[PDB]
Amino acid sequence: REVKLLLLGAGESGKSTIVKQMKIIHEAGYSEEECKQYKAVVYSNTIQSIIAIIRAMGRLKIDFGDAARADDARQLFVLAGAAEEGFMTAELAGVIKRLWKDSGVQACFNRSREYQLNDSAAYYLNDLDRIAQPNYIPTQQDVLRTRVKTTGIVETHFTFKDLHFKMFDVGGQRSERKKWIHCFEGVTAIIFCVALSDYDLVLAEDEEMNRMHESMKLFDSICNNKWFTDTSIILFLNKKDLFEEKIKKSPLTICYPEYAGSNTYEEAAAYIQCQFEDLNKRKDTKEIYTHFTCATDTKNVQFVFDAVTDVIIKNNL
Ligand SMILES: Nc1nc2c(ncn2[C@@H]2O[C@H](COP(=O)(O)OP(=O)(O)O)[C@@H](O)[C@H]2O)c(=O)[nH]1
Ligand code: ALF
Ligand SMILES: [Mg+2]
Repeated sequence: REVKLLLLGAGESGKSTIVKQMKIIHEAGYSEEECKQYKAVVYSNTIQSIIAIIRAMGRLKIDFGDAARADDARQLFVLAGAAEEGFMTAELAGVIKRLWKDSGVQACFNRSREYQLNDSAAYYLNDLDRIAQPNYIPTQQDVLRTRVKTTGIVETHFTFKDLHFKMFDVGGQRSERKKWIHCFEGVTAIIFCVALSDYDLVLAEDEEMNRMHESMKLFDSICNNKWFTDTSIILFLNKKDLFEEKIKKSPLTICYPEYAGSNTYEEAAAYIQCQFEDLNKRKDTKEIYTHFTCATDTKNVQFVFDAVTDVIIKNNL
């Protein structure tokens, strides 16, 4: 028997990562040939990241700690080109490593909410020595951490618990939402993704709009849509891992002014949950299956997705 799952959510919420986990958890994961295709994407992400932080250093006016880096920066752009073609010279590695360790670069890094930087920036930059070895091969984790904008409709297939799953993943930026209506026919369940750690960020598409707020508006829309009435609405409060660290230093009031709880994971998490479920207009007839997740964490996605299958099975079957 078949089952159609449609992954939805604003930009960079984690939809695609959940899709990669399906291959890792139900298929043997990514082969060598496949992990090598992602080698270029890992090198691209690393350069984009370090360059992106360097750019911000100019707009926020942040000097390198050791002017010595001024030349590493200049060399960064000279050698950068290779990374994009899937190669990482030993020289490039050193330049990126030195800039990354610079106090100036670091101060700008801790202020990333003030601009746009890839969540997986630190993950790679802190593993430069590994991803820079000759004949380097991306690991399951490296592949899960890759960032590639999803534009259009990606369709994935896999078999789990005797069911033949058909998973649909789409883009989430404002410009990509006009395409959502293409995956609406016969949806067994929707897995709506929300980046928990976006409470203090702003849409890349519109500086003035708070990311968490955009997400809420999208949830209110789908969830309350008459059309998806008999469609299991699964809510994934993703990026719980990043949220856990951010809630320690970044005030949740930025997003929810009337939040009188502490800067700890449990109170902050539960609050954001109630906010999203409160958008549900038919609280008695419609039900929302929620799960806190870490899309990059395979163990976590496996048990979470296991729990989701039972519900999908105990229902639409
Ligand atoms: N640390 C961390 N990174 C995540 C998580 N979920 C997604 N990411 C990363 O965030 C970036 C964007 O996510 P992606 O899966 O492309 O989401 P989509 O664009 O909304 O489908 C990717 O580089 C992911 O690896 C999570 O729970 N924790
Ligand atoms: F960044 Al997404 F699907 F919203 F690519
Ligand atoms: Mg996507």
